[PDB]
Amino acid sequence: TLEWEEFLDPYIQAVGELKIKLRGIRKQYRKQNKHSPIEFVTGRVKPIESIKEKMAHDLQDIAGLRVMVQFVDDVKEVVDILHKRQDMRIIQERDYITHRKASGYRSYHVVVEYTVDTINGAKTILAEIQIRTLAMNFWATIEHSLNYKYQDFPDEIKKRLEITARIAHQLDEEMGEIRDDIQEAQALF
Amino acid sequence: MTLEWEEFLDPYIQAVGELKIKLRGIRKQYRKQNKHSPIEFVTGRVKPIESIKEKMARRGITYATLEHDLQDIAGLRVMVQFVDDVKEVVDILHKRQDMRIIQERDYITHRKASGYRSYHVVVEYTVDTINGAKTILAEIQIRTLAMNFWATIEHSLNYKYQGDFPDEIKKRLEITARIAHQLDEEMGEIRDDIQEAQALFDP
Ligand SMILES: [Cl-]
Repeated sequence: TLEWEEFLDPYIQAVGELKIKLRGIRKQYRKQNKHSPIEFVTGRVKPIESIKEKMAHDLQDIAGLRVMVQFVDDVKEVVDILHKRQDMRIIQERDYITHRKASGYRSYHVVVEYTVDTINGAKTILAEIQIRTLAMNFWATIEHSLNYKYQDFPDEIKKRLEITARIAHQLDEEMGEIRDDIQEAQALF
Repeated sequence: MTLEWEEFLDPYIQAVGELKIKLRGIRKQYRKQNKHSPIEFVTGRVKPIESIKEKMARRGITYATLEHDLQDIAGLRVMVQFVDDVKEVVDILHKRQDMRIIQERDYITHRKASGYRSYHVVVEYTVDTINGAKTILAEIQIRTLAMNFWATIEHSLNYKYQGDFPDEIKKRLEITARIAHQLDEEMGEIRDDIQEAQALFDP
């Protein structure tokens, strides 16, 4: 409706601004000839339907951003950059990378207050920035679509999704190790 | 166009990019609320290095004070329908918490001798940068289309003639400055009627 359109305006504006802003971190690393910790960024406003069920703001993810990085070690590099930012205040961090969810989902969550300027004045909202690897984004994107297309998965499907997440993670670890073993195979001998 | 010039200008390129999008989002916000936007067009530029160097030579600015003394390395142009819309845009800027308005210059009320009309708002704007927050000066000018048409043309001619216009060109600059003011004054006379009509339907 129009009432929901009005309530979500500031979250829609914030996702827009934060996408541009987080994408510009990457451009800043490349322009100064350095590895960008950030590969790409996406975001959306929670669809009306998903919001409605989940309430008894402290609904943290109405505005959601997804920051993809190549390696697990890049995650902390991005969290530090977010700490140095003057346009947001970090309210909450959750390390679901070191400690995964039961489904297999892995991600680092940073919840921020973000203020948006409107013609009706400043509006401060919460936004959730999810940092994850390419491998975790591969898994989460597919898991998310299969879910949205289903409804709750049979147990056997849920297990198979868990297994593919487990292997996607071993892949991140191994790619982390290849990167290390390259630079080590130059740095120490 | 060196490495040190590139490192210096980046925050300004970044700031112009953000401010263009933010100024256009104002226009978009009005329209989303089914209101007509005072702002029609938004433009911006980072001053070219050789214009920066010129302005340093002519004002006595050194490299050390450059970021403090030169107000319009980042420059934005906001085009409005009516002279009386200028104050409405200025109001929206004062309301913003992402900038601090440090100086305003009213060359509409205090029109220059040449015929130049514009309104300048100089702001402090902070950009977030992988090397940390960086505060810059940006200059937002607010103009009608007729003010913009005359000014951009006078500026171009003035790059060539620097105050010394051929008699023919000056005569024309002066009549067009009068005609352009008159365009805005005549239209201003029925601004209330036009705006009332605009509130009825925005395509
Ligand atoms: Cl535009």
